[PDB]
Amino acid sequence: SNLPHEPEFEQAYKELASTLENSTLFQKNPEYRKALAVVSVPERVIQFRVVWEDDAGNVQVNRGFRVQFNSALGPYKGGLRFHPSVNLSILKFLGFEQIFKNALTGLNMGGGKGGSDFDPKGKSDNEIRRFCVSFMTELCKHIGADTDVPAGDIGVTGREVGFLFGQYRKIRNQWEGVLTGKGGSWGGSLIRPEATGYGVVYYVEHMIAHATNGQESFKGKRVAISGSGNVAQYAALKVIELGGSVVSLSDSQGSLIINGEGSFTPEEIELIAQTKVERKQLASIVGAAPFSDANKFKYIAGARPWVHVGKVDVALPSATQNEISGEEAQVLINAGCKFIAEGSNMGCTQEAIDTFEAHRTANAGAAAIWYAPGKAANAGGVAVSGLEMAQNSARLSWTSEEVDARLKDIMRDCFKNGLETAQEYATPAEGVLPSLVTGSNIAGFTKVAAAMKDQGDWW
Amino acid sequence: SNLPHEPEFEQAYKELASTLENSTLFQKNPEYRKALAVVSVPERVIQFRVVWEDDAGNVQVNRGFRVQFNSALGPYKGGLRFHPSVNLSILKFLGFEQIFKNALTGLNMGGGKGGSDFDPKGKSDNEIRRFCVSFMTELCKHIGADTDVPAGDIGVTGREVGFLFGQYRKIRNQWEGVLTGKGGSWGGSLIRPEATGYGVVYYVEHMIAHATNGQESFKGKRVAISGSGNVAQYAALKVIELGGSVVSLSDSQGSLIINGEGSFTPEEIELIAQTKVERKQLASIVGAAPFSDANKFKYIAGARPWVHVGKVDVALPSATQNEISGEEAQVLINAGCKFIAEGSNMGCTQEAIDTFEAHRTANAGAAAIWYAPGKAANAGGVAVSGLEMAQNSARLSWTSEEVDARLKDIMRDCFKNGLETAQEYATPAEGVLPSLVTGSNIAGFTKVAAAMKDQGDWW
Amino acid sequence: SNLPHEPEFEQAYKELASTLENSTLFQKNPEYRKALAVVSVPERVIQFRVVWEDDAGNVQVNRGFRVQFNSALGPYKGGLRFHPSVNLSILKFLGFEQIFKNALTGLNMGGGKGGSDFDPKGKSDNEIRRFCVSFMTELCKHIGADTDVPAGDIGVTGREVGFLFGQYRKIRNQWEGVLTGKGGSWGGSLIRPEATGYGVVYYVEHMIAHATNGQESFKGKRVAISGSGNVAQYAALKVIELGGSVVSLSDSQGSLIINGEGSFTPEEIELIAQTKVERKQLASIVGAAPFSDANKFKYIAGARPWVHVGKVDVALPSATQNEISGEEAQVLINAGCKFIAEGSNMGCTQEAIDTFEAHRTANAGAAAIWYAPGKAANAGGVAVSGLEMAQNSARLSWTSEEVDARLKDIMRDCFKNGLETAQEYATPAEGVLPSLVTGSNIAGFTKVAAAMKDQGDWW
Ligand SMILES: NC(=O)C1=CN([C@@H]2O[C@H](COP(=O)(O)OP(=O)(O)OC[C@H]3O[C@@H](n4cnc5c(N)ncnc54)[C@H](OP(=O)(O)O)[C@@H]3O)[C@@H](O)[C@H]2O)C=CC1
Ligand SMILES: NC(=O)C1=CN([C@@H]2O[C@H](COP(=O)(O)OP(=O)(O)OC[C@H]3O[C@@H](n4cnc5c(N)ncnc54)[C@H](OP(=O)(O)O)[C@@H]3O)[C@@H](O)[C@H]2O)C=CC1
Ligand SMILES: NC(=O)C1=CN([C@@H]2O[C@H](COP(=O)(O)OP(=O)(O)OC[C@H]3O[C@@H](n4cnc5c(N)ncnc54)[C@H](OP(=O)(O)O)[C@@H]3O)[C@@H](O)[C@H]2O)C=CC1
Ligand SMILES: O=C(O)c1cccc(C(=O)O)c1
Ligand SMILES: O=C(O)c1cccc(C(=O)O)c1
Ligand SMILES: O=C(O)c1cccc(C(=O)O)c1
Repeated sequence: SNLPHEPEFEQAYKELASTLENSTLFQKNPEYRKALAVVSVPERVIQFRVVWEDDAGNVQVNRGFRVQFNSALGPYKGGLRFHPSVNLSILKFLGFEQIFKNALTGLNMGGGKGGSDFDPKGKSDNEIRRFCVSFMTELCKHIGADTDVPAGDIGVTGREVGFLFGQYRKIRNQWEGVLTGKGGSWGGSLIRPEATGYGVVYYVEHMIAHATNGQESFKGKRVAISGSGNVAQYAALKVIELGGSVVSLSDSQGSLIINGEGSFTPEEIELIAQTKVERKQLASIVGAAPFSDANKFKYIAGARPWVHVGKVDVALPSATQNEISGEEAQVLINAGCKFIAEGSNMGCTQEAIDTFEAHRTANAGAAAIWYAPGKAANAGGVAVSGLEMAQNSARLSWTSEEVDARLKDIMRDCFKNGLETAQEYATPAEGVLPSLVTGSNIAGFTKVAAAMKDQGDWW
Repeated sequence: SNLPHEPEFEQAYKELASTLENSTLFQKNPEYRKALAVVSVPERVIQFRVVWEDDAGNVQVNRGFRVQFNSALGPYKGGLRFHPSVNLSILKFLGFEQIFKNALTGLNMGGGKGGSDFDPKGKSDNEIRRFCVSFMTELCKHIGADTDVPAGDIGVTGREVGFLFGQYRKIRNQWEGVLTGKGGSWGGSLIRPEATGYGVVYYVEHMIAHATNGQESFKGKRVAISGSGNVAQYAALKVIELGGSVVSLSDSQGSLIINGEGSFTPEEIELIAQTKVERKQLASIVGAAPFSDANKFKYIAGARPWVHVGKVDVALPSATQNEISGEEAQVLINAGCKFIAEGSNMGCTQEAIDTFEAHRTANAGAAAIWYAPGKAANAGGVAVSGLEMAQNSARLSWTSEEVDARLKDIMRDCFKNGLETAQEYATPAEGVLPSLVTGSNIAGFTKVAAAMKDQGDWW
Repeated sequence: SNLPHEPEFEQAYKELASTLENSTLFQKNPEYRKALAVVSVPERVIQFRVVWEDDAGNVQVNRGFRVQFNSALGPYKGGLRFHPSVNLSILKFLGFEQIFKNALTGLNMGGGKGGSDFDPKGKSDNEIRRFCVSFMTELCKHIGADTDVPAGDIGVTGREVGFLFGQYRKIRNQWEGVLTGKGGSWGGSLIRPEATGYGVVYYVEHMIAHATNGQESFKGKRVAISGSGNVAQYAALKVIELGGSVVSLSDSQGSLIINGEGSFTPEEIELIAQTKVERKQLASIVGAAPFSDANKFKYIAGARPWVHVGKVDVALPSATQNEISGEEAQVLINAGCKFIAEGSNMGCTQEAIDTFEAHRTANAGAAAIWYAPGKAANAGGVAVSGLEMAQNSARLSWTSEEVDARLKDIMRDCFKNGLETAQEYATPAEGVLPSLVTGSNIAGFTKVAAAMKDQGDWW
């Protein structure tokens, strides 16, 4: 009767719900409508005040959150976002998505998300430390290795994970896998930094192989990426390793595009990584080598990369939600883009999704642009967090090769599940690619819904 | 301003600190001096009264301790010592060492140590049971499988571990890996009894192979060992298995030396083991066969074995701290000893260490006596305890061969790390052996210090 | 066998033990020797590292302690001392005393003591806040309204209690009487600030009334006080209210003596109170009015007040332990002092006590100087803390008059108990005053010892 407006959450919900309705799911099992009503209300939300001291001795106040959305498949799992936009609506969209993403990994992880409106930009490392100490002082009451296992989303790196982990141990007096994205000597997993970007690229490899009947791969393709943080960096590295070209990165202030044919180099990605560790903008490094080379790089203030990259074969938005508009989607199609996968959560606007999906239904086979939703394509991060949990519970670390192999198998299974599910419940016209968004949504949702029923959450 | 004098702890600290100062560590990273000040104050110490009833019905009072020194790398881990010398100073030296030893294993274990001034000698098994029951009644508030995992050091065998484990389960109502050194049917690990002695010998094998360019091994070498408990027994067995000769054992009342050329036999080690299970002295068994054979054995009351064994190639003090004096170190050098490794914690006096290290810097290659500190060489015990924890968390036991293989890999990695670290930070003159004490200390310390920084313990 | 030297604790123990031996206690009940051995080993001690951030952003490290000595009569109870001298020995002397003091109040409070070597002098309020936050972050694991209830001893005021209480609530998520000395709006008791000083004076009133057969009182008497903190301030105020003269106060840097006949005024005590709130020395206020008036005040740097006050009738050391030497005791006797009561814990050296007691046995009636130990005379503070606990458990505050009346009854009962106990177990020669130190010690000890036996601590 009197619920507040939560636009981001409503967007995520509406897209999921629409894909479920536009299938035979509720014809065969109309009772699953009850599951949808129940699943869409989070099990628990904690909000709390975070008072912390700045370097001048002043009192500062921020808001802390943890949404514990669903635990049918496992303990709550998902990142912490420290960004000035953060509110309950955003964290609910993220936590809702997380439920179904986690289901697609095949691991036992429920969905959650948290964070704060604290803005790490402009803060000293000391200020970030004090903030994390205050934040976890409250959060540690509500989380635990078999309860809720956070990690780092936007604004939360290994640095923040460390300060958070330290304070948890201090209060709780237990050394356990309560956070993932931990450091190598204190319970971290090899491949976790790489996991999301690598996984997105692994997933798109299956998309390319399927759409082109094994004729094409990333070798020789031009890939536009947005963001320049954890997901963007490692997606870029994997593309390069597979012989593809990375033709854009961006941040909140502008885009850094490759001028003509060519690619970001691993060395350049490393320099950008070090800049971002220091919480600096791409704009701050384009006045010196190598990024001042105007024949290789064009910095465009205030722009997203999509309309400025020219011809592209693959688009991997890897920054933030709603970062590909309807217009930009049409431009990418016109630029020859045949593959778009979300590194970022809810990276595409609804207008963009509708554009990509309309295009898929109008164009046979490899002529279609194929859209993969984040809950499928970006699941590598949380999957590898699941493996970090597994390693922590075994008290033994695995090799890079072991973790990467499992990650590859998970991304393959996720792709196949979404493809086959779409084929069965939302069968496309002959020659048309099945909807990976529809298939992924149905596959994630039904697994969760049935587990919920088994456990008496609904009946 | 008004801190008490803790001689053993101060000794351990001073030796660590000196080795760090005599390197390039603080030239490259002077901030690590802050880490040293923080790490050297234990996170937590619990002391408690232990009232227990003797077989006559009398009230008896002893003191109980658990030092929880550092948890950056994992839950607190280290043994319990029941010996009349026990006090906070001793347990702090042991727990401080434990931090860096544990770091060298590559497993996620923090450093701790505890115990009591209770003297098991002269007690009935019933008295030991009542004492352990009382002791754990308090200790169980402070320990746990993800918090602090004790085990048996001097005076604490599988018998005491059993009584302790029983009482923990009774109160806490959890069956978990809270202690290691457990029995085979109730969560123990194969190879744990053997682990420390085997590991010391494994480590020395790498020392011999490196110093002699693969030309020598334990085959044909004469090895003087002190103590006759868990570490000494299994070190002796491994030496014998590798074709070496064990020419001494000792206890608190005297030494039992091999008279001439020859060795303790596995059968004789077993008889000594059974004597020690009964808490009897070596002096009590030399009046009968086989130990009354004066052509094989000489019992020397009140003596350590070092000056009485004649020519020796390897010395493995395996009893207690400060059991090789400056004089005894010179005698071992004069007797041709080229390898000395601590089975016992802080087995060498500082005078001994200085003598061994001066000798190493004065003599090229295989001419030097090479000293390996306990934190490197005796780490096999705690390593295998880590694997017992891993097995308990998996709910499945491993084979003897699996545990032993991992132990071998751990001792190899520990040796290599200490060797290469010494080579990099405290580079010896050409032809001179790198300092394993310096390398081990730097390698353990930096790993802990950096994890502490990551977790906000210092900044 | 290998226990560390704890001089202050040994002093407290030896004096108690001597008074018990010099009585008929162990003739009638020799089994109580067993009780003494058990009671003298603390039930539990927690020590912990306290890392805190100074105003420059530097890491600082101090040591934290809580001695939980005895809980036969109630939850552990006693103050926190923040002073650079603090170590385990000091806190054990204090906690040991606390057991028997608490027993004499008639309330259900066990004995404990804690604190830190942190020195509040030279720190900002912000630094003190950060220190208290860090300190309680660990201490809150070990204390609670029905477990252990600390409060403020030397260096710990209502300010520090507030910061400590805040952090406890933050972590533990319980609002309860875990600390006493709390503020008026957040669970404090009327009369708690006044309690110790008032109580000392109340107790001495009974001493005067008894020794002089009701002929004298505080009216017209000259009272030398040491210290200028909580105990000294309110002892001074009560003396003034009863028509006595306060002729000295002191701090760690010197004494401020009344020059001739006259008294500190309540207004002057208030100014000194405000100076001490700011953590400043008496030396800093003698350069201005009213304390620059050399006809009223003499400031003597580096001196205790005892030899500089001339003729005095009552001495109330109210600063710290061992602050009246053997010499100073003889001087006070020579100055006509007939009443000495410890505001401070273990205020008198053993030499002083022996001097006062020898004098009592050599001089009949009112000719003797009468010594009252702190465990009797300074018990008003902890008694009123007991009433603060009672008020917190009732969820209702009492009036100033209610609390003060109970305090008066408690001090009367304590005096009577010590007097009558001395009369029964250590009967003085006819005309000689009974030993209040002996009587107080026996009365406190037997109550605790018998409760311990009832509860199975010894048998
Ligand atoms: N890390 C992981 O494992 C997972 C991440 N994701 C999602 O990937 C995306 C990126 O996360 P991640 O790389 O880890 O985060 P990072 O903080 O490391 O990087 C985020 C990047 O996106 C930019 N960005 C963030 N918010 C905005 C915004 N409101 N407007 C414009 N630009 C913005 C940032 O620019 P700037 O520096 O200027 O602010 C930065 O370049 C997110 O949507 C995240 O939820 C999905 C699955 C796993
Ligand atoms: N057990 C393990 O896994 C580990 C042990 N260590 C260290 O190895 C050493 C031996 O431990 P462990 O074998 O397990 O213990 P045990 O109790 O099984 O045996 C100890 C041996 O050393 C003698 N000993 C102990 N204390 C003294 C003392 N003050 N003076 C003279 N002799 C003494 C004992 O003689 P007696 O019987 O007469 O008292 C006994 O022979 C210790 O320093 C221990 O800390 C190091 C790493 C792992
Ligand atoms: N507060 C209470 O309710 C109780 C207190 N006590 C005892 O009363 C005595 C005073 O405590 P309290 O008034 O509360 O504490 P405060 O900190 O308020 O005042 C302590 C006074 O004693 C001085 N002082 C403290 N330590 C030393 C030292 N080593 N050497 C010289 N002077 C020193 C201080 O001088 P400066 O400022 O220069 O350091 C100050 O004037 C202590 O012995 C305490 O244990 C006994 C029963 C109850
Ligand atoms: O649980 C995680 O490791 C994690 C961290 C950051 C983002 C995500 C996500 O799936 O969006 C998960
Ligand atoms: O943790 C252990 O298993 C243990 C037991 C005895 C000694 C030691 C040690 O490293 O000294 C560890
Ligand atoms: O428990 C208390 O309130 C307290 C505070 C300060 C000192 C004392 C004491 O008895 O010495 C008690």
